[PDB]
Amino acid sequence: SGFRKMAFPSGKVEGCMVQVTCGTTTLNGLWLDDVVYCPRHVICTSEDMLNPNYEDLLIRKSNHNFLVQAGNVQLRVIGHSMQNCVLKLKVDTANPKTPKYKFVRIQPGQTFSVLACYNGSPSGVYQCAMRPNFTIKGSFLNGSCGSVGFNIDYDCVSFCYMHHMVLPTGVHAGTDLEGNFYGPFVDRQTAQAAGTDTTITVNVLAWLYAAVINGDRWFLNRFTTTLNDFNLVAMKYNYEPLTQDHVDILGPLSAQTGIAVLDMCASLKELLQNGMNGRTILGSALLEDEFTPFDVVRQCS
Amino acid sequence: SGFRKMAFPSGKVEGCMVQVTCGTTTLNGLWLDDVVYCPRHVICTSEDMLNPNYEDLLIRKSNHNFLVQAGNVQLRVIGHSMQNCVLKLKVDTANPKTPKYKFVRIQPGQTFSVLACYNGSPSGVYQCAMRPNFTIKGSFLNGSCGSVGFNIDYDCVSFCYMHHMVLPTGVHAGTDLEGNFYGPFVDRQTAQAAGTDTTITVNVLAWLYAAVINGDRWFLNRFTTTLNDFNLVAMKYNYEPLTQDHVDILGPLSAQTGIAVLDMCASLKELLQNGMNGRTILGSALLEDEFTPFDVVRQCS
Ligand SMILES: CC(C)(C)[C@H](NC(=O)C(F)(F)F)C(=O)N1C[C@H]2[C@@H]([C@H]1C(=O)N[C@H](C=N)C[C@@H]1CCNC1=O)C2(C)C
Ligand SMILES: CC(C)(C)[C@H](NC(=O)C(F)(F)F)C(=O)N1C[C@H]2[C@@H]([C@H]1C(=O)N[C@H](C=N)C[C@@H]1CCNC1=O)C2(C)C
Repeated sequence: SGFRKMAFPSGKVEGCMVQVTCGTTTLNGLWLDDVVYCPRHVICTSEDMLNPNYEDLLIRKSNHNFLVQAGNVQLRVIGHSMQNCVLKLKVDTANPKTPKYKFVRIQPGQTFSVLACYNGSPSGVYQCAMRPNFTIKGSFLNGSCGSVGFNIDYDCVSFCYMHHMVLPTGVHAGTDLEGNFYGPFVDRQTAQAAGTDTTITVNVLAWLYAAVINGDRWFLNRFTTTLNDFNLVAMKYNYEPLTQDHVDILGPLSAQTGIAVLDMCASLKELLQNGMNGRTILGSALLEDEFTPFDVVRQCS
Repeated sequence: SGFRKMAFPSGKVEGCMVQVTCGTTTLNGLWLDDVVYCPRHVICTSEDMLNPNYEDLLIRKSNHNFLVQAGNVQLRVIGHSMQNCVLKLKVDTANPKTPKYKFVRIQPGQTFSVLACYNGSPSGVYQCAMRPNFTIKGSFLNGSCGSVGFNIDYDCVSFCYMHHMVLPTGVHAGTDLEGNFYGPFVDRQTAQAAGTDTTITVNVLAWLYAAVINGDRWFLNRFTTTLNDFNLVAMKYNYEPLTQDHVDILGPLSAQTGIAVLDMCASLKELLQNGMNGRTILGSALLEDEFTPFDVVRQCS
């Protein structure tokens, strides 16, 4: 009953958050087994950000130039390397709170929980989504670098994101846990374009399905639409084109509500062209696109 | 950078979640020290909900009629009592994961994080607020009874809420950790009125202050307003009347943005009478009222 944008329980991730201090720069790290992961720009000063040569910058750094603080217990650094944009600091002591984990590169449109670490410690948790421009609309202040995005399958944590930078628009960019940036972004202080931020169409349909389950039906229309004609009005409104795969993913919601996928797309076409006229759907006046169909299925059962 | 409705890290609360099974009814409990707290309606069947005499119902129950499951370790019940609407089950083993905690009755308008326990285990976390009608707009399915609301001050957990029922409107009602319901609600299956759900005015002003800090200023107007004249247009739009205390709480945001409180109320008056004209503030077309001024201060520093 009721629909909320809830995140996974961050208990398994809080036990892996550490502080990495290189010189005067500090940020958060991920302590899994005997390796600490953090953005490689921790080794840069206020000047190096404009044009950093991370290879030349890391060469002048040694193992002892890294302060890894886990609450109060310091970790001895026995090795370091650079995998793309992530810094892998091998420590002596393995984390006893290491959960079952794996690394995964998340596709645009998929959601994940973010443990935002303000003021040098786990401070908040929220649910967000990977936008088509490979940016996220989150909440990151100074000291939030190293904040990780993750998903939890029963007992396994799927770490997928690590925050690095904020675009001049205010949106955020980051990498996966193997160092590769999501999008055409590079860890360097310079004006970078994000690109057109289209709307995840399959997530919007999943949110409309969640509205029917929760009682809101005013938007249910008396029309239908084909797949190509819906995509015609989709490109005009900066919506991603719907594919037959997206129809298959929305399978369980169509069978649970008795509303076919193409009928739901027909309704969505009317909301784009006519607006909501001030009305609300699930307490919002905007088509929400931060709910994957798997998130709706999880919460509605 | 960026504004999100983030919740506190639920790591300290997950270690206190247990399953309480009385007969065929199961729900979640709060294992603090050697006491387990849960809604007292766990002892009711499907029929007792219509007209329960909890005293007569609890008399026919003994210590062994309560299955307290903490993951896999069962807890031996050595005592039980009824404090208003909460069931205090004294167990033999004290919870080793018991954090520094205390109980607090939250005032309407204040926010707190909720660890929603779907399917018999901690499943999600979200931030919500106590509405003026003492209800909350959350996400609670069957088996969510026993889900707790809490706030975290550095190391101390302030447990303030426990979910019990859902109103026929879909909104949720609950009690504090001493058993007293928030509002005129009673644990009994019968049509109960929630009352007029006014808008927390001080929270809306705090959200507008957060919009100025984040760059959105289109709503900043060129007028001012007194306190009594703003309350005149406040009652018309189902907004709570602003008091001089509310002005004092908004102190830090006015001194940080250089915008006086009465000037911010002047802007808010224009949004109520003219709407947003389809525009957005912090990515929303509705005046958000689930951010206390302390939440904005926490996230904007
Ligand atoms: C806009 C800015 C000029 C700051 C820059 N932006 C671009 O370079 C862009 F234009 F490409 F975005 C940027 O983000 N950084 C500068 C530099 C990293 C990152 C950075 O130091 N960030 C802060 C470090 N703790 C955390 C931020 C600050 C506020 N809130 C946060 O979370 C790197 C790209 C290597
Ligand atoms: C609407 C209903 C008739 C169900 C009733 N409502 C009213 O009695 C009211 F009209 F007062 F609201 C109600 O909530 N309950 C019946 C009964 C308790 C509660 C209840 O058994 N709840 C479920 C138990 N696990 C969890 C719910 C179900 C869906 N999602 C949830 O979270 C008590 C008031 C003692």
